[PDB]
Amino acid sequence: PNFSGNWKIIRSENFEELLKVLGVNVMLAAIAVAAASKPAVEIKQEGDTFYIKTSTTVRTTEINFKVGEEFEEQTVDGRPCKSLVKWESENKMVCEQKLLKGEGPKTSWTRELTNDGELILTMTADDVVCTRVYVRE
Amino acid sequence: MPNFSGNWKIIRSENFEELLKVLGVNVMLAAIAVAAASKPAVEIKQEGDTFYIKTSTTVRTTEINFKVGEEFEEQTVDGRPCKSLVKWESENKMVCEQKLLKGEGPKTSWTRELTNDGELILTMTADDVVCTRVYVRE
Amino acid sequence: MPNFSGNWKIIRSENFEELLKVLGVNVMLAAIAVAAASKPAVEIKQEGDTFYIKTSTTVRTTEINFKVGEEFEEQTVDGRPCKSLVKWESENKMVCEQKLLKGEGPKTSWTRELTNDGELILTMTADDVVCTRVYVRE
Amino acid sequence: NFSGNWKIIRSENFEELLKVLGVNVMLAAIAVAAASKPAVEIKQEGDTFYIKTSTTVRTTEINFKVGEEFEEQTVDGRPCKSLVKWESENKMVCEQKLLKGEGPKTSWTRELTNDGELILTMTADDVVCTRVYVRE
Ligand code: NA
Ligand code: NA
Ligand code: NA
Ligand code: NA
Repeated sequence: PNFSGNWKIIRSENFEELLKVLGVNVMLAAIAVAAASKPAVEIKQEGDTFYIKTSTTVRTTEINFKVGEEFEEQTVDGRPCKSLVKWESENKMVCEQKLLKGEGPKTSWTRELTNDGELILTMTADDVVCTRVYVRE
Repeated sequence: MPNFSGNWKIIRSENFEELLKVLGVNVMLAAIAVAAASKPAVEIKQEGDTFYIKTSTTVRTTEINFKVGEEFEEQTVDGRPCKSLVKWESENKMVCEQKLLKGEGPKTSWTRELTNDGELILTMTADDVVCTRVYVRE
Repeated sequence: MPNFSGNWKIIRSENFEELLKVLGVNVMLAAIAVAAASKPAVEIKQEGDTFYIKTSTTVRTTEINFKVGEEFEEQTVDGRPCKSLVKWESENKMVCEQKLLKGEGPKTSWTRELTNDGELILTMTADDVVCTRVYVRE
Repeated sequence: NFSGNWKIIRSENFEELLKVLGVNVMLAAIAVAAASKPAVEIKQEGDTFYIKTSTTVRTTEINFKVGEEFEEQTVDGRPCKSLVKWESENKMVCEQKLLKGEGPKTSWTRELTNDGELILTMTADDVVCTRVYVRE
């Protein structure tokens, strides 16, 4: 007998530890919120300081930042990043993100208040854009 | 007549997140992130038949509490709400039968045993299939 | 009496993949990899009421076929096996009702429409909630 | 002013973003590796191997010769170059190098035991998962 055969599994040991090292848990958690949940958003703007609370069935996310001051958040796929928001125009902010660890597409986001009373969030990865459009409750 | 034949390229995809949320895909993904993809650490406080279990992972800390012999609500490993009832099988082993609050699925259960060697054994069952987790005290 | 109290550290986790398979978690993850997380390209061949639809993504190429007015088996958008029946709503629009082969869930359906502007519109519904995808020819 | 309670009306093209991010690759790979019970067919012809891993969601086929670089995927679906060597008469070891990007150092081993078992190990940065098989 050599390796040739039809093999059936009797034991699978410690896969959760391997998935944890690979960051799969962080990706799953993040996509559960971002891709698979309908969000509701609460913003408190005090000058150029922002509180943004994103509520979903599975997670409530709160970020706090001041325009022009570096802060930490997660990318849309859950990776920790340093973020810096700047005004692009009077009604549009742009956030550049840098990964704390590893490599990946260049990610960013924008938030704009439109003339039609809408809030527009864009999220970019290497020039591919996702758009979310919100109206006041 | 209209001919759907072609090589089609996508220009827009709208509101998929709403569809996945009605389908419960968010709840399942979140639950699998914790159960399948995270190394857990477990804190138990037992006072007689009353249990507090805190399960810590990178992505979630879960706290449950129950009394042996009293129905309570928890979630299945895939995140479905269930009614649970724990009974002693023996002095050192508790068994939990689960019933879904909504819908149908595999029969699920769990057991927790404290061995004579001071190991904690969790089993989780779905129909014919059993998963085992073994823990030691820090 | 046995005391389960402690700070427990995991040493072994055995056979979780079996449990996830019985729970259908694999089928959900595979389906969401394609539907939620991939940009699709779609090839259609229509021969009267018979359709061949090939969906190409980074992770999978899928082929389905059906005949309008004949019950067939496919998967829901979240991967659950279903019985499907497509009917013409108009010359330009087909509508598909789905029924799960096992278990319960939101009522799912899809429609495919060819517009006068040469667009293909896919809608997917679950209970009150609609996702729309729009395609043009290459 | 951005202050308010905002309700979503449209979410557009998230699938395109997730595809750029490789989330599809990771989901597909874990559907097979973590969430499926595998069945494995091996054909060993000299030191040439065909390994077919069958699951509910995917059948995967690799072909390699011991000592010759080939391409496969890591456990989380990333394309890699692989090289298998004999560590011992009954145990092969495979080192992997990502084609693109950065990640944990990954490897796998396959062993035939004297008790008739097949043992697969898969490692990422010194964290090991083990699969044990017997002949059908
Ligand atoms: Na100002
Ligand atoms: Na486009
Ligand atoms: Na389509
Ligand atoms: Na989408």
